[PDB]
Amino acid sequence: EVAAVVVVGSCMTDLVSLTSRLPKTGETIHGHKFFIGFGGKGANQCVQAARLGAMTSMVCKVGKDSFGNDYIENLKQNDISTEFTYQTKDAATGTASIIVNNEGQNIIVIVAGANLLLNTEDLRAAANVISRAKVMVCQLEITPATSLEALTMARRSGVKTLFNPAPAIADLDPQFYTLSDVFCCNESEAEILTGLTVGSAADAGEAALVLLKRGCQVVIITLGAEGCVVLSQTEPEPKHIPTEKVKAVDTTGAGDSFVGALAFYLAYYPNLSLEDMLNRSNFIAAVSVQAAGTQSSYPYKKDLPLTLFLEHHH
Amino acid sequence: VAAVVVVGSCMTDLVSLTSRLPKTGETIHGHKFFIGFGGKGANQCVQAARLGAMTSMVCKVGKDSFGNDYIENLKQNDISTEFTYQTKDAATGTASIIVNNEGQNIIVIVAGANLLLNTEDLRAAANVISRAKVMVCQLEITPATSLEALTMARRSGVKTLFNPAPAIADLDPQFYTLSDVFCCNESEAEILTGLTVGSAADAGEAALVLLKRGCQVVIITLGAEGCVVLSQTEPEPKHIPTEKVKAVDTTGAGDSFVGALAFYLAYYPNLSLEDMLNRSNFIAAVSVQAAGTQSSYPYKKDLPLT
Ligand SMILES: Nc1ncnc2c1ncn2[C@@H]1O[C@H](COP(=O)(O)OP(N)(=O)O)[C@@H](O)[C@H]1O
Ligand SMILES: Nc1ncnc2c1ncn2[C@@H]1O[C@H](COP(=O)(O)OP(N)(=O)O)[C@@H](O)[C@H]1O
Ligand code: NA
Ligand code: NA
Ligand code: NA
Ligand code: NA
Repeated sequence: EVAAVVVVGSCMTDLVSLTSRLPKTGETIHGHKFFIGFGGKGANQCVQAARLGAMTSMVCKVGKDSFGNDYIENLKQNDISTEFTYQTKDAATGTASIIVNNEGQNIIVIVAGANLLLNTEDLRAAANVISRAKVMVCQLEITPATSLEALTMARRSGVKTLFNPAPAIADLDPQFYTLSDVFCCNESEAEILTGLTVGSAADAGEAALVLLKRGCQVVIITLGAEGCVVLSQTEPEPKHIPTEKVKAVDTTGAGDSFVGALAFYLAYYPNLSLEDMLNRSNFIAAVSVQAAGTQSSYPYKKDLPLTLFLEHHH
Repeated sequence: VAAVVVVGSCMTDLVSLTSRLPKTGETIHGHKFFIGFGGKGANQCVQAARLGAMTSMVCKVGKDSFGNDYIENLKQNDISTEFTYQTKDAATGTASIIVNNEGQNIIVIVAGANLLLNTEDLRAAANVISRAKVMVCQLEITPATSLEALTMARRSGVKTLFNPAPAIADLDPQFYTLSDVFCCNESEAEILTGLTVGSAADAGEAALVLLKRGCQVVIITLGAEGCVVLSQTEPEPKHIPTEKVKAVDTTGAGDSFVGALAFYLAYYPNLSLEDMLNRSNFIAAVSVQAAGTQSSYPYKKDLPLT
């Protein structure tokens, strides 16, 4: 009956306008389509996990506005607990305004808004839900100090920590590394965090080694169509996990699918090998890249192969 | 009974403030976001309503959050929504704006549901239109629809107030002959006439070209310089200046002016035109003294009794 995956992080409303050319300074242009979507890394990861069958709770803060009420309703529609989804008069729900041209190039303006007002007192009220969970998931779209306190609470209670340093900041508090049981980022994030170039999968292996030695138990670097790379303290040699080639329609939010799937497996299938979790997580994320719309492309359990939810005797 | 009927656009304004504007491929973080209720049609309707006009807004929005919220905004300003349609086929119109610290911006408009307001939708409103005093249109909906709205008003003896905004270079000349009052700004007059409009004397000359295309009355708004007016009976340009004020935010001031004018045409038909425009200048100038477009439009109770 209790939540097994707890996500502390961000909800954002995505506001997207499609145009033929991007506008220059001082220009007014007309686009040909507008749409809304439910976004934010925290809520994206939570939604994927829930749709796989996880019992989830989303700890976040939105506005006391239309976007916020709508966000709450979106979480409820996906069977996510909103017990610790706070609303505040003091800021608008977080927004991501995105303008896209015909070649796929874009301009993006994020206003984090209510997400920055999720504070330490707000977490403390959730201590019980956090201590009874199997996994706690965080990112860097809320106040860093809040994510860091979340990771600390989870650790104190023996709860597994899954940390996604996204978007990445150059001079990240090293406590994030030592509080991370599983540290998962993409290629360009690994460039920012380590100062290294990441073109190939071999390069990603070297970057991942630097992050491992800063104190992470497990490091995973996602690589788009190349799948992912994993290292651990017990197995520090890079292990490249490729994925079956697919016609990518839209890769937006695929990383959040991957991480949400990974949370699902860490929580409900703790005995699987790590290599196995990542295969399944690749597969699920790859289903998401085959459809448009971020959260609306994340697959439900009922639409997936049944073997993704089986395990043999160990 | 409604005395002012507006056939036109409702848009949701989505505004993000940043320190610098973003280049191609950039993700940047702004420091504030806000929502506002916009669209020229609704803006003009709202100013007229706040002055005490009984108004009806004929428009189309989406069957979405933004649309429901728009309907509620109109109701909150005592506007009839009898002919505010909602459609599944498109989203409520949007204007996405990104503004830096120096006030420079990038804007992306998606007209959305506004372009689906058609001729059948207007036909149902024929009764409300024929019992009105004034009909107001702009160019943010399908031009053919505005043009039919003007034609219905004319047929029923209803006064037509047309605001060709944003302006198109090759405007159907039927718009000129169906306009009892034709009102635009400086840069719009440049587009419609091909002439330069730096001064108030230039505006007078541009206004004369528009008059000779068949308008009864031509008014050209001029920001801090007020406005210029000509008519078929008095074709010499008359410059109406306005008191200097510390402008906080001029966004939507043209829509305040036009809504005020609709109010006066409908409820004070005996005032001289010069008088209407003085009052309309004053009301619009109150609006420039505050931020927020519609929220800066003054109510009657907050205005001098005259
Ligand atoms: N083209 C593609 N084909 C198959 N799988 C893909 C893919 N692009 C992304 N993926 C999957 O999604 C994961 C995350 O990709 P990533 O590029 O890091 O996230 P993002 N920046 O696209 O939101 C990969 O590890 C992989 O499992
Ligand atoms: N700075 C200002 N001071 C006083 N009145 C002002 C003003 N800027 C605009 N106005 C008034 O509002 C009207 C519309 O200005 P205009 O510049 O055409 O509207 P807009 N394009 O800013 O929305 C003018 O006719 C004038 O009455
Ligand atoms: Na990611
Ligand atoms: Na997708
Ligand atoms: Na205007
Ligand atoms: Na204003």
